[PDB]
Amino acid sequence: DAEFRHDSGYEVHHQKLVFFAEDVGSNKGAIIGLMVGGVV
Amino acid sequence: DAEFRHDSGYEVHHQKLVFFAEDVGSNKGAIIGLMVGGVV
Amino acid sequence: DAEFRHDSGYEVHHQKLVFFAEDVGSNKGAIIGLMVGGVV
Amino acid sequence: DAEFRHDSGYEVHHQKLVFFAEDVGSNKGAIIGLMVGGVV
Amino acid sequence: DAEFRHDSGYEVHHQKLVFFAEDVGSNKGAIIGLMVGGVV
Amino acid sequence: DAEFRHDSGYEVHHQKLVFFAEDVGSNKGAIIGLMVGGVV
Amino acid sequence: DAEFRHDSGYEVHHQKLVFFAEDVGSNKGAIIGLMVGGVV
Amino acid sequence: DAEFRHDSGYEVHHQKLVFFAEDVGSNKGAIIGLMVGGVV
Amino acid sequence: DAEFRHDSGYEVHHQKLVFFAEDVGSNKGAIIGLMVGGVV
Amino acid sequence: DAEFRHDSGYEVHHQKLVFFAEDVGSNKGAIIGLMVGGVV
Repeated sequence: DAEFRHDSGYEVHHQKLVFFAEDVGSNKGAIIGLMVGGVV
Repeated sequence: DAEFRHDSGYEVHHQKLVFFAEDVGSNKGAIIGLMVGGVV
Repeated sequence: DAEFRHDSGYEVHHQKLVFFAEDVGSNKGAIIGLMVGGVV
Repeated sequence: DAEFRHDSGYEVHHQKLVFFAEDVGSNKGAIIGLMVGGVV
Repeated sequence: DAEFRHDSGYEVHHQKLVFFAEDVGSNKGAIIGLMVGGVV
Repeated sequence: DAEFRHDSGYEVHHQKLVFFAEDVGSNKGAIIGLMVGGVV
Repeated sequence: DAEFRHDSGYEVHHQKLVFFAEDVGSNKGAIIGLMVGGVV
Repeated sequence: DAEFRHDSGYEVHHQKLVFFAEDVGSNKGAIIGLMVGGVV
Repeated sequence: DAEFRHDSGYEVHHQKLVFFAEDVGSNKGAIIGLMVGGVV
Repeated sequence: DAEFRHDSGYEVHHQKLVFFAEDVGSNKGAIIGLMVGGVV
């Protein structure tokens, strides 16, 4: 007469989570404040 | 007469989550504040 | 006379979620504040 | 005389969700504040 | 005399949801504030 | 018998030019790619 | 018999130019790629 | 009989140029790639 | 009979140029790649 | 009969140039790659 209970508040089996973040907030391109040329 | 209960508030089986973020807030292109040329 | 109960408030089986975000808020193209040329 | 109950408030089987966001709020094209040329 | 009950408030089987957003709020084309040329 | 010539190809006297660009291509308001809620 | 010539190809006197660019290509407001909530 | 010539190809007198660029390409507001909450 | 010539290819007198660039390409606001919370 | 010539290819008198760049490419605000919380 075994109860054979399984009682888990959270059960996770076989779960894969991948989180990928690439290039958040990054300057691969040039940023120039000012360019001044040829000023007389 | 086994009860054979399974009682889990959350059960997850075989779940894959992929979160990908690419290039959030990023400057691959050029940003220029000002360009001034040829000023006499 | 086994009860054979399954009692899970949330059951998930075989669920795949993919979230992809690409290029949120990103400057691949050029942004220029001002361009001034040829001013006499 | 088994009850054989299945009692899950939410049951999900075999669900795939894909969320894709591309180019939200992004400047692939040029933005120029002003261009002034040839001013005498 | 098994009851054989299935009692799930929400049951989902085999559901695929795809949400795609492309180019929300994005400037692939040029935006220019002003262009002034040839002013004497 | 002074000639008293003034010969200037371009003459500018007392000229003020103001160019103002405000908020070109800018997101003061929120942009959201997708909002998904309450999905079972 | 003085010639008293003035001969300048470009003459500028008293010229003020102000160029102002504000908030070109800028995110003061929030941009969100996706928001997902409450997904079972 | 003095010639008294003035011969300058470009003459500039009393010229003030102000160029101001503010907040080009800048994120004062929040940018989020994805927000996921409450996923079971 | 003095010639009294002035012959300067470029003459500049009394010229003030101010170039100001503020906050080009800058993140005063938060940028987050992903936020995931409450995932079971 | 003095010639009294002044012959300067570029003449600059009394010129002040101020160039100011502030906060080009700078993170005063927080940037986070990912935040994950509460994952079971």
